[PDB]
Parts: sequence; structure tokens; C-alpha cells
Amino acid sequence: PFXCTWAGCGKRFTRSDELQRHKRTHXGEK
Ligand SMILES: [Zn+2]
Repeated sequence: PFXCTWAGCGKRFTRSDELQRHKRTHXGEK
């Protein structure tokens, strides 16, 4: 799976593109 390895985070998604959806809350430019 694809896991969000963000500081203070750690969520796992079966789609790199829900992963990149979630990564939304951390990211602005990306
Ligand atoms: Zn995250």
C-alpha cells in the first residue's frame, strides 16, 4: 500500500492518487 510518512501522521491508502487526496491536508504547491 501507499503510506503517508508525514511527521505526526501515518495513514495507509490503496491508491497513490487517495494518498496524494490525503497528502491535501499537509500540502498548497503539491
Ligand atoms: Zn498524512
